[PDB]
Amino acid sequence: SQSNRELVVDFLSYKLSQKGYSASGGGGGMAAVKQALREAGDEFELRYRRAFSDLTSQLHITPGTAYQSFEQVVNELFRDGVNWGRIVAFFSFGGALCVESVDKKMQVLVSRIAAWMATYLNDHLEPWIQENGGWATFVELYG
Ligand SMILES: Cc1c(-c2ccc(N3CCc4cccc(C(=O)Nc5nc6ccccc6s5)c4C3)nc2C(=O)O)cnn1C[C@]12C[C@H]3C[C@H](C[C@H](C3)C1)C2
Repeated sequence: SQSNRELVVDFLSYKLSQKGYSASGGGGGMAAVKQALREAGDEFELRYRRAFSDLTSQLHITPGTAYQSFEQVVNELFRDGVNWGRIVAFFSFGGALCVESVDKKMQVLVSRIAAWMATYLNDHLEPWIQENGGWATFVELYG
């Protein structure tokens, strides 16, 4: 869905701006979802992320990295199944991959990482989200 691609572009633009990097991307039908995801991502990074293994140590993205290597690492998040906190961890992980790409003078990979996140989200997350209340459920549960 296009709305899911808008969530990815919004979250990544927000994370890049937090670190002082230029980005292209808060309105539309997904406005409340974008805001809740942005807040949940900040909350996850501040008090929850440190409790888990750093997934950026298992994935070193270069121009030769295939999407399947990204999927393999992301699959570690959803081992004991899918939940809203693991989805927030997924967005937070992609943001950190984009930040590292810009840090290592590989800004060209930012648009590829956004496409990979949208592919994983639509193929392996569009279905669980649909059957577990949709993004509307994430918004009233978080808010
Ligand atoms: C806190 C959490 C959860 C929750 C979240 C992740 C998770 N796990 C699953 C097993 C696993 C294995 C290996 C690595 C990781 C990982 O995340 N590594 C990462 N590295 C990096 C490096 C850079 C950037 C980002 C990241 S993420 C994880 C994460 N498991 C749970 C779980 O308990 O099932 C559910 N709920 N919540 C709480 C909460 C609280 C508040 C904020 C936010 C959203 C919502 C409202 C739920 C988290």
